Amino acid sequence: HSHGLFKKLGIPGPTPLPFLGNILSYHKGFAMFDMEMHKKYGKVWGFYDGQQPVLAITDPDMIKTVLVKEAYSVFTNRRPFGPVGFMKSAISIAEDEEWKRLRSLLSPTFTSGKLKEMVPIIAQYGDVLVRNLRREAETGKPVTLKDVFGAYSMDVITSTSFGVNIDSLNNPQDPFVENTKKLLRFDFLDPFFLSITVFPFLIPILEVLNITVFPREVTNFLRKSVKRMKESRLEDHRVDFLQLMIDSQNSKALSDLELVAQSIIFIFAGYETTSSVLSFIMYELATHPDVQQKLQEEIDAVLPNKAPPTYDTVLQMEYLDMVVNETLRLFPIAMRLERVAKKDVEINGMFIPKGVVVMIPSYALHRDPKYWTEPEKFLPERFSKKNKDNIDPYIYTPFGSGPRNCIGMRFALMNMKLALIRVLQNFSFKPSKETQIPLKLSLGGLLQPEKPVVLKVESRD
Amino acid sequence: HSHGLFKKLGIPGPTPLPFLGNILSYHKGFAMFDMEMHKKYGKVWGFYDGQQPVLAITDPDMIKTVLVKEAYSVFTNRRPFGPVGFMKSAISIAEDEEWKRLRSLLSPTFTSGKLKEMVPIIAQYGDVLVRNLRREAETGKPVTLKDVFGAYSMDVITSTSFGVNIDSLNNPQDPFVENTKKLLRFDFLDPFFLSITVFPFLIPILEVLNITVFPREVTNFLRKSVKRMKESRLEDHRVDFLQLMIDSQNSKALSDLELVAQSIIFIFAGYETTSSVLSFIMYELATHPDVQQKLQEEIDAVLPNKAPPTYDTVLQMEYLDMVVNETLRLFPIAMRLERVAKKDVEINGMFIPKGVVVMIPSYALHRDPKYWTEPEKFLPERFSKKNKDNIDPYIYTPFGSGPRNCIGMRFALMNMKLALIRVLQNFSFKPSKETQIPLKLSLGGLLQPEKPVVLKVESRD
Ligand code: HEM
Ligand code: HEM
Ligand SMILES: CC(C)C[C@H]1C(=O)N2CCC[C@H]2[C@]2(O)O[C@](NC(=O)[C@@H]3C=C4c5cccc6[nH]c(Br)c(c56)C[C@H]4N(C)C3)(C(C)C)C(=O)N12
Ligand SMILES: CC(C)C[C@H]1C(=O)N2CCC[C@H]2[C@]2(O)O[C@](NC(=O)[C@@H]3C=C4c5cccc6[nH]c(Br)c(c56)C[C@H]4N(C)C3)(C(C)C)C(=O)N12
Repeated sequence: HSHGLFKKLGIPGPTPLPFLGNILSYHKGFAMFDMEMHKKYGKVWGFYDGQQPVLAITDPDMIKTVLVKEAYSVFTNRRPFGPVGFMKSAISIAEDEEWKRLRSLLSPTFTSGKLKEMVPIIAQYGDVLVRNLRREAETGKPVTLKDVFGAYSMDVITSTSFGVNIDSLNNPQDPFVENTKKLLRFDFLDPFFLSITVFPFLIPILEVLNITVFPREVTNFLRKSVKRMKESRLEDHRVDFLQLMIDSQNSKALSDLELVAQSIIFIFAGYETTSSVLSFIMYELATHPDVQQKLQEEIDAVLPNKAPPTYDTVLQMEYLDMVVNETLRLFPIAMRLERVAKKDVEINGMFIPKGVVVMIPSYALHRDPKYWTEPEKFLPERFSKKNKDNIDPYIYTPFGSGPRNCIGMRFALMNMKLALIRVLQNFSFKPSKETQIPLKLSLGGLLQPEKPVVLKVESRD
Repeated sequence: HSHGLFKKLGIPGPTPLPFLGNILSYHKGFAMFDMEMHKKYGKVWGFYDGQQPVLAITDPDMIKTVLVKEAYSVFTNRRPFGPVGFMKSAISIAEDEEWKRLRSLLSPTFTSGKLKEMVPIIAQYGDVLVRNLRREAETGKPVTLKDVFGAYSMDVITSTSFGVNIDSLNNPQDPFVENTKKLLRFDFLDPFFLSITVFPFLIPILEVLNITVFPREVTNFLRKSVKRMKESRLEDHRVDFLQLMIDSQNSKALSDLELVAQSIIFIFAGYETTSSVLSFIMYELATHPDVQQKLQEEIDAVLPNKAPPTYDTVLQMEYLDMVVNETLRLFPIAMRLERVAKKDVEINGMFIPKGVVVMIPSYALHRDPKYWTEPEKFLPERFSKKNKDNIDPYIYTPFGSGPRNCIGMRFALMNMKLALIRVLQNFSFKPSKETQIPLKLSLGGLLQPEKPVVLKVESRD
């Protein structure tokens, strides 16, 4: 009955099927689906994830109304996502007043003073990463980036969050390593999540039985592990997220269960994200020696003879920033952004009923010919001081936008840049024979390459 | 995963869809679906009602193996049908040893001695039907057959079962009339039954909450009504099903709840069936004056000057029997017959795994060009002594076949014939302007005409 909504409002889209709505259209993944629909329906289309109506918008003004203008009043929350348990209190899952409160309590965590203080910790692991990478370089076997960057992502996360200093790559069997690395982003296209989309009525049944998409084993270890590194350990001032969160309950307020839910979500949100992007960047660099050479030239020029990177020097590297940005354009890992209309609204011309998920298809927008010349091409120059004025911040949205944008944006940029600097100071990266060209994306619900990125690593003396 | 079954066995059929299986193919009803599939897959095809695999067979030998040969050992039961409650003990729904026991206890009910004893009761209402029909005839407004035959069906059922003598047509507000006539055959194509097919896992949930497809209001009235006409009434020897059922517990055995479940199922099975067929017969007769004239000539010849029909005279009317049979050929109301394989089996060449519903598509078989010359044509002669040897009893199956065939077959034939005799002794039937020609069947899950049959009635003096 909800399947006549877009018909009633006179909005075009793919004709839904009883029960399934439009989900069979996901056979080629989210990105493709969004590309095809944009191409054939233009600026706005409507579709159904089961019985849930989703309105895709592509108009920059419209997008700002949703993400910025009407955030607090109408578009405050993401779609509710499944059986969730105690993780319901995680910032990214929280709603309305719960969210606003957690956002407030957690903002001061990601400030530049706190961030500049985090530099010497996250640098210590630029060194470890080099060390590991060279061990593969002088033995000379084509490297798997996700493995080495994955290892790197975790090391910085553990240490910056809790202070659990561990070489995850060489310690694969470490109890903290086994738990955390299980925490991977959800494929909303897998069988179980498709079942939840078609039968959302089953969610409360799952919630009552303490079933939750976050593996109970993982969340338990940490649940009572954080308990040790507060009461058994830190009960006596260190530089990490946990402290910044401990002292914050020490004046609002923050319960014990909430605090762990945030610690978990910083990993789940932070871990695969940082390493997928760092892996995509290297791919482009390896397939574009000119851009790599030039980046290495900017790095040696700024930090001569392998000087260590600092907060101020990172911000000073223009081409570095251009390369990170162009990569995010091609591979914005979120693919889509989403808000639910709490109430009925009329955004710039069109009426949107309560409960409709309004979706911004970031990937299709990033690769749109009507905003981007040769948008399949990797062209850092797009982002140079001269060109980067012709870039709409609501067409280009790798970190979302508005009050509910990526909270860890600054931290993530900084982290990746530091990783990239140390690595490029010591090594060059070249295509192996197993390297797939062009790169192919997983037809799954995740923006990742269909085969893992394998690259040849060579020292620079 | 069950959707690769027919692929694995190398059996052809329509490719199923995730979850839905093949149910969208029912958009034109059961009969059409079965016709199309036969035409395009030949002798055997496989399809999925949701996740339930159904094997259609059309080979007469094969059909006899299922319906007759392997009934007791392998093909004992129909598919389980939904939330059912106390009606689980109704003969037509019962399984294995429960069924075999009820079949036994109820066989002696439908014998010809009992049946010949039922004649004077069921005749009393041939008279009532004439009386009502004439009231419409001399006022001269085109009659709706279902209404008058419906009324007739019930009158004979109530009286033959319980002894509740009521002119249902002129007593539409009678408390026994309002209850019973709500009891109509299930449309397995309506929304609720489609939901149960796609989510059969919900059935036990429904059963626990005492939800049941037989309306609780209806089943309750009778439940405690039968209680009155046993203890308050018959506790003191009459000719009816109830008695035949009362004395049978008076020697195996029969519980109180069972007895009512059978009383209900004789109505639900008997009521719409008798009147749908009686309505289809009149349609053919009205659209074929030659056949009507001839039938009336056989009736006057056997029962001169309006003599009342008897058991022996009914059996004596060949053309009558030919007309009833030809109509059932065109409109076998069951459309399909079904058995579930209790275990794995290998019927004459092909292997059939446990749980597969094996289905005989009676309607398509009745209208098959390879067994029937001009099978769309209404040609009683098909069934004359000379031709009726060329008729396979497993191609032609209006009352099913084997140990689980229609238990009320003899009673139903007799009842319809008596109705037809009295009616044709007094009246002729002619097409109105609202009469649709040719007749169109409901695209629903029931074999009924898309518009109700309206015919002009005229006295014969
Ligand atoms: C390349 C790396 C990263 C990318 C591309 C990324 C991207 C995004 C995007 C697109 C959103 C959606 C915001 C919206 O709805 O508009 C988001 C939200 C979020 N990100 Fe990130 N992110 C990254 C790294 C991180 C890290 C390292 C953290 C934690 C330290 C983090 C924590 C979050 C949180 C908590 C939210 C939800 C904020 C809220 O709803 O209140 N992210 N991110
Ligand atoms: C024109 C009228 C009727 C037709 C065409 C008809 C047809 C059928 C058919 C095709 C079956 C399926 C048997 C099988 O699976 O092979 C059946 C079963 C049955 N019929 Fe009828 N029927 C009619 C009237 C009646 C009446 C009047 C009664 C009750 C007095 C009745 C009671 C039953 C019962 C109880 C079964 C199930 C037997 C069992 O499973 O043990 N039917 N009928
Ligand atoms: C999933 C939550 C718990 C994690 C949170 C987070 O903390 N992240 C930070 C970096 C990445 C980001 C996140 O994973 O990615 C985010 N979003 C998602 O993962 C979106 C959420 C979806 C979803 C949730 C529940 C039921 C569903 N049925 C279907 Br079909 C989908 C779906 C599609 C799916 N879309 C397209 C992606 C944003 C960037 C938009 C998100 O909210 N993330
Ligand atoms: C339904 C039961 C309780 C009544 C019993 C009966 O007592 N009848 C006597 C005369 C008619 C006959 C009956 O109604 O008709 C019978 N059969 C049916 O009504 C069949 C049963 C079906 C069914 C049951 C449960 C779930 C389902 N999902 C789907 Br898709 C279907 C379905 C299709 C449907 N088919 C094709 C018809 C026979 C003649 C075959 C039957 O068993 N009847």
